Amino acid sequence: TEQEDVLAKELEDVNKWGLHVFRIAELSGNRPLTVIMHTIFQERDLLKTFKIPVDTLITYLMTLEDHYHADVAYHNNIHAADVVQSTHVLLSTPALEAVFTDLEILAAIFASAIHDVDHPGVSNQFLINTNSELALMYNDSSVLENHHLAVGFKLLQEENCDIFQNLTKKQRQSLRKMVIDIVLATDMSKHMNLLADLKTMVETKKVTSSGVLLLDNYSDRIQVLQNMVHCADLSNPTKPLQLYRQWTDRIMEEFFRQGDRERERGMEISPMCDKHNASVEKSQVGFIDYIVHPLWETWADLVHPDAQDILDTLEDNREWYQSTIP
Amino acid sequence: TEQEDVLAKELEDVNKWGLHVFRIAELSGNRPLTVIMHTIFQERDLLKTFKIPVDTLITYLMTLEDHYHADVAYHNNIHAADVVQSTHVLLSTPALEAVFTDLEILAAIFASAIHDVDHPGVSNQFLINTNSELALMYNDSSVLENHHLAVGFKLLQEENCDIFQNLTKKQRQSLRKMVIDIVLATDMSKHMNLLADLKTMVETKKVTSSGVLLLDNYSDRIQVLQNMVHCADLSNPTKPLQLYRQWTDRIMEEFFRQGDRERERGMEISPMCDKHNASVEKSQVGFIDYIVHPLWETWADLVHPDAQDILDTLEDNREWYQSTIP
Ligand SMILES: CCc1oc2ccccc2c1C(=O)c1cc(Br)c(O)c(Br)c1
Ligand SMILES: CCc1oc2ccccc2c1C(=O)c1cc(Br)c(O)c(Br)c1
Ligand SMILES: [Mg+2]
Ligand SMILES: [Mg+2]
Ligand SMILES: [Zn+2]
Ligand SMILES: [Zn+2]
Repeated sequence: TEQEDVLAKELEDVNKWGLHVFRIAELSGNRPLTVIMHTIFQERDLLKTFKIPVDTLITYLMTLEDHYHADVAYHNNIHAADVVQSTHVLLSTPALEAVFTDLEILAAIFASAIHDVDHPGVSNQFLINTNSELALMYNDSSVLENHHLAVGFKLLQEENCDIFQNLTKKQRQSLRKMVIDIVLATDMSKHMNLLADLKTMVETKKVTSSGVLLLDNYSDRIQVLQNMVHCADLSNPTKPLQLYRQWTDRIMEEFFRQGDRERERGMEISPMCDKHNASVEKSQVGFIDYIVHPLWETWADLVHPDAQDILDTLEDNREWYQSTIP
Repeated sequence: TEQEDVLAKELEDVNKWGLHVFRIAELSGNRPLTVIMHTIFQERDLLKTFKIPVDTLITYLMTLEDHYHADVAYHNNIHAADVVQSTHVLLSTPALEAVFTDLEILAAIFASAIHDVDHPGVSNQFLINTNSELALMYNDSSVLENHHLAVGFKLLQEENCDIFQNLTKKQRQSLRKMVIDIVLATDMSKHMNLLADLKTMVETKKVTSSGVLLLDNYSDRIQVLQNMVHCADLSNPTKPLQLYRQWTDRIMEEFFRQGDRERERGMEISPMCDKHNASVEKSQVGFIDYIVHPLWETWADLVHPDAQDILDTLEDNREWYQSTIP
């Protein structure tokens, strides 16, 4: 039973950027989402604040984890655990201390946990172009993200899975709306608009006397939580390289498998999905330069200087992937 | 068998506001959606422009009509026909003569036919507040309208129902996007924004010297079609009084039935849904004053003055309903 002692020792880094999430996945018996969510809920005293029975929390978490696909290389329960833990660290940043309520914290962590549930390993555009049942259900609009939300909420109805059973009716209504707004913002088709609003908030930033962010309306509060979970979703290149490279190996396997399906169907191969003509290194550099660095540099400005070490690791990782090209 | 010749002479005025849809409904064996769509398809020469096997048109329209509930007093197949024919007439507006292409004409017409399919007779807010499966599926966002679209498209996958089988893949993709954008605009939560975009467009109206409208970008074009089918959706108070009064008796039955369900479940009663405290007549005047007339007067200005007759009839029916108030 000393393996549980090793897992508990690793869980002490749950407040740290760069958690060994793949080792925790191994040490916990492929339950990184459950043990990391449980650990975070204890750390933030969320089981007592919202009167969540321990058995119900574990039962939902194991059920939610179950509905991530173990046979998809990237969008699986490890990624969900990683986004959960990354959002947890971002919530603890000094520029946001006491800024969000316990319900908003609960919503952002819950949203992170469910944000990719039941992901089949193919993109929205693939599901649209192949006339999938999901794209038909959701009228080609945020197809996956609507599905993730629907599954995440529906699993609360399985027996002893309603972790929100002791929230008031107004608490559940408020949380549900916030979770929906947050997970829908993980659709990359919303990235440019989400970042434009984040830049506007940085340019017009307001700070209280305590030194923390001033967010006095739902629109600004939910936009920060949306971008926070979005940043955590796109946090792989900001992590220590040995973690970043495994995430890159995993997403490229998922892309190549999609491209092979686009080839078996006589379709145009999606960018970076043709394993016969893809540059993994050049795609990561372009992903950082055009998407990840603009986002994280903007977030770093919002919480300046709390995120400087994360931004430094991103720029180091970009310099490294660049060096592998020549 | 004398009804078919009776059914024939009513359809002759399919190009006129005030079609005897209820007579057409009864004269057709409760199949007004089928016979009104077909008559309009022949009038606008749509079966030849898009190569649609007329037998496939009938098989889908009957399948589509069957998925409208027979036990709902308003949101059924008769409403679906009336919106179709009203949209058809708004398309023949002189200031909009050939402004929209053939595919954009087919888009607004097909969208009208499916825009309320499988409606359960209760509102989005009822479905949301009762934790319905529909609201769970669609994350409380345009619940009914997303469903209408999903059903209307799903039925095309039935035997000999793909009425768009001979459209090019680009035509089908363009038709799908416009149908979605149009039916989603029938959600009343989008009314004010839709009206506002109609307000700003009026202030920036650019026309010929024969007066007709000039729409260049897709955004301006789709907004006109959205506000058009929305205008047809809310065209009851602009019809002849005998038609308007029948639609009012039906929608108030549907409202009262929802309010009774809101009571036997113990929830707050939606406005105008409490039969023990409803003023049907006052509700109609207020519905015209705050929703129907501001929409149709903004529409009239954009089409100055081809909608003066519709605007006059609406003001007449508003005056009559007001007179019914003691
Ligand atoms: C669309 C542009 C883009 O190009 C890449 C190349 C490598 C890795 C990620 C990306 C990427 C993303 O923004 C992205 C974001 C999310 Br969220 C995903 O779930 C996936 Br999949 C991809
Ligand atoms: C929300 C205010 C309102 O009050 C009314 C009173 C009588 C009739 C219609 C309405 C009405 C609508 O806007 C409306 C619009 C559509 Br579309 C419907 O499918 C239904 Br149902 C109602
Ligand atoms: Mg996702
Ligand atoms: Mg409707
Ligand atoms: Zn993700
Ligand atoms: Zn309608």
